[PDB]
Amino acid sequence: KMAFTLADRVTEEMLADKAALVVEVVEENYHDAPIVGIAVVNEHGRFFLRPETALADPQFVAWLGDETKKKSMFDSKRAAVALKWKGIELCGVSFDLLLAAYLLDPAQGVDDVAAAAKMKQYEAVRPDEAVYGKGAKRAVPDEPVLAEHLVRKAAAIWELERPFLDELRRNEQDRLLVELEQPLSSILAEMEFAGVKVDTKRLEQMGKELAEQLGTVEQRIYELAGQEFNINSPKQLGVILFEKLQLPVLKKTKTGYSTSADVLEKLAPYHEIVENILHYRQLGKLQSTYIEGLLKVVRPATKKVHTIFNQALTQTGRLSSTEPNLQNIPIRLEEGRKIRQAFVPSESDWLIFAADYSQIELRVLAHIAEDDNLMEAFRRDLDIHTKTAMDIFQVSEDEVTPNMRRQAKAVNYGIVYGISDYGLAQNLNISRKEAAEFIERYFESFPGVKRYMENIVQEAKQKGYVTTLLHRRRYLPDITSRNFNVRSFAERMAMNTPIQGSAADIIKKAMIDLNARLKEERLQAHLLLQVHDELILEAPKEEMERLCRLVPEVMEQAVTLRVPLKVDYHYGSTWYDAK
DNA sequence: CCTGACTCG
DNA sequence: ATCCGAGTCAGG
Ligand SMILES: Nc1nc2c(ncn2[C@H]2CC[C@@H](COP(=O)(O)OP(=O)(O)OP(=O)(O)O)O2)c(=O)[nH]1
Ligand SMILES: [Mg+2]
Repeated sequence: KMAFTLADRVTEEMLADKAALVVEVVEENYHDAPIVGIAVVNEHGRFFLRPETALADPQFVAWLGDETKKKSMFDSKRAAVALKWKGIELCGVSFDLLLAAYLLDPAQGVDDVAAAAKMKQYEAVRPDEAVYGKGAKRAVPDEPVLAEHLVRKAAAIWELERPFLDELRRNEQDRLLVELEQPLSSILAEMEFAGVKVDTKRLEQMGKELAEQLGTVEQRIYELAGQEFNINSPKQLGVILFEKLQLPVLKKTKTGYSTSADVLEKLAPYHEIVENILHYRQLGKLQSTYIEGLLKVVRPATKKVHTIFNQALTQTGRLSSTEPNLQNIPIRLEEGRKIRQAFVPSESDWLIFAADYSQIELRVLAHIAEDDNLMEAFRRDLDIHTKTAMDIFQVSEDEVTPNMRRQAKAVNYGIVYGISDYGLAQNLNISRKEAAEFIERYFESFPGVKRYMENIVQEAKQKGYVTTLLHRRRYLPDITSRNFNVRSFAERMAMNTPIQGSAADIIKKAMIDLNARLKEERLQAHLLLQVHDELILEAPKEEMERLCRLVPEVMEQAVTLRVPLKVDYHYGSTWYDAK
């Protein structure tokens, strides 16, 4: 049905200046993964190329790297990074169908071309899973079957571009695609390929010392319990706590007794064993995930880890980070924080530089809600996380520890994003009446925030979606639901999404601005990671002074709000020391 | 394979 | 019933 040339060699007509390009990587983690086939669709026709042929062809490599030869693709970051591992530069990506679909509707969870095509009732292409299979059965099919699939995906991209661009334009999201998400994709590609260097000697020694400590804590828990059991089994643990030891049952889930951290903390007045168990479960996660799990994914020759930043996953416009997740490295407890000493610069005499937006969603909220009490607190450079702390612990602005401030930060965001008196009461282990009284006084200090949250909920019910500063959108069909729980969740998404998503928009723009700046000043410094409202770079020790001005500046100037954006920063010999 | 742990923003 | 957004892991 669909005619294409199964080419044995690259020809001139394949190198047109506009094309849909497919560079197929079957493995989910595309780092150093095989490219199994290439397809090109342009004005002159449809072509399948063998990677061995095409990627060793100097005209084709030239064309890939030519920014004036425009390519339309699906998930160009995947292709760009796979090509980098093949030592080939990909330039000229002008349209990314994945990112287009994601902006039109993040809820569709589009993750292959077929799923994007479905959005415009385009059905002349198969889902990847149907072609490659799943799990132990996953495999590249016979060449003619593979070639047709890749060509059909290219043909789909070729035909779907205008219809997607048109709809994006109708939604005012065209610039969000072309000026924000697509340039960010190339930047993330650079960051993933660069990777972050790991001190495996240090990590392995931490691991050995952690194993000894675990055994010690383990034995202590068995002594306290009067029995050996699997502490890492909530089921077995529940039997020990609520049957053998007869501690009060505070919560159940569908599977049985809850042994959540919140529940165990509340049981501390009944038996000291619950504090030891909380400690054990923390240490065990450090070992399984941040020592063993991390060492498993280190590339042994370079000692680097290469995360994948999923740019088309979260419902709010944030990135996520996978395999490994480098956006959830411990920091809150010193015991875990020490893992960060194993993340080091990739060159000698280089340093890690970390910058963090201050009270970021509180600033964005002030701007969007136009709450005058709040817009003012930032014009007076107040720290609302700390003030809240002083209040909930009756402790004053000098005595507030980082930990207390951390807790207050969850209270602040909790309240603005719709926590109930019950939730705040369970969170601070205080009485519900007191919690309710606190929420009351909070919205008295910031009446505009309260008005904004009431108004954005009604607007969501009327329109069926909410939007961010740069026109990112989330649909919320459930919000007019007759069901209280379903409706309630949707209402709180209406309160939170515009704010968290606007904050995502901002740091994304900041990353693009920051890179352009690094280049024009010919600095060696480059981004390693983004952590939602943090940017982490590495650079020669001599560029620290310049970065101390460049980075906070670019991040603060990414957008202009009705309040000051404020960025905190540090650098040091390891990520840990960048404090 | 999911659930409930722990981790982060 | 009860702030929001994420990922990985051991146990089952
Ligand atoms: N709904 C919600 N969002 C949170 C919570 N913690 C963090 N976030 C979101 C909101 C802020 C954003 C950044 O995290 P941070 O810890 O840096 O919070 P921050 O407000 O910027 O504080 P800081 O001034 O210390 O940098 O991520 C939380 O407990 N609930
Ligand atoms: Mg911050």
